[PDB]
Amino acid sequence: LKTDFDNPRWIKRHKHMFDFLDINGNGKITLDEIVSKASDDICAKLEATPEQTKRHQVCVEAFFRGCGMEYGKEIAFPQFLDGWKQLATSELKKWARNEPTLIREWGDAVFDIFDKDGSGTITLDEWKAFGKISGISPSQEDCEATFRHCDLDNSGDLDVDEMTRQHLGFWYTLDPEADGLYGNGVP
Ligand SMILES: O=C(Cc1ccc(O)cc1)Nc1ncc(-c2ccc(O)cc2)nc1Cc1ccccc1
Ligand SMILES: [Ca+2]
Ligand SMILES: [Ca+2]
Ligand SMILES: [Ca+2]
Repeated sequence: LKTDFDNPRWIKRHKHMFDFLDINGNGKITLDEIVSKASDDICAKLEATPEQTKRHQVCVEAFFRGCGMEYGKEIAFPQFLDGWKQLATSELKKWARNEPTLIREWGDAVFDIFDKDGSGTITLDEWKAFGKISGISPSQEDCEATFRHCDLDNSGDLDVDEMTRQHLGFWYTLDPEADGLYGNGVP
């Protein structure tokens, strides 16, 4: 539950994502661009149903409003990153006490989409879909390794807690055990 906001790697990690989501390349991000790239495009790649897609959009809107984003508001990287620092810090207090968080809520919405065979758990077969998120579809070996990093109790399947912990580790805390989650194309 400790952050590493001054690590050049955490800064670069978010700059990479900011640049990617910045559809028109102008160095300013809007909630509009974020919803298009982080919600519409992602749900399409995952073959989410309309209901799952709309739920995911609600979670993305809430999450990024938590970072200071809004429709029509162009925000530069330093302000965007400060939004992330503030949200991570406030959410980590809640996470520590099993209280509701925007990041877990987003995790819930994505988990439902990955959990296709309808089971409440994600198995290795289903985890393949995670590779569709980033631009580099993982090797089979890397798919297994990222699954292993998530599967903390080695049960052979993931629950929402396990997936969310890795997502939070990647984006909030720069958790070394979450490194590699998205492959080498996402630093
Ligand atoms: O990674 C996901 C999907 C997800 C998986 C697990 C989970 O618990 C919650 C969500 N979404 C996501 N989660 C986070 C961010 C993200 C992270 C940092 C940032 O500055 C902006 C967006 N973006 C995205 C979309 C995306 C697009 C392209 C490549 C990777 C991811
Ligand atoms: Ca832009
Ligand atoms: Ca399942
Ligand atoms: Ca498990």
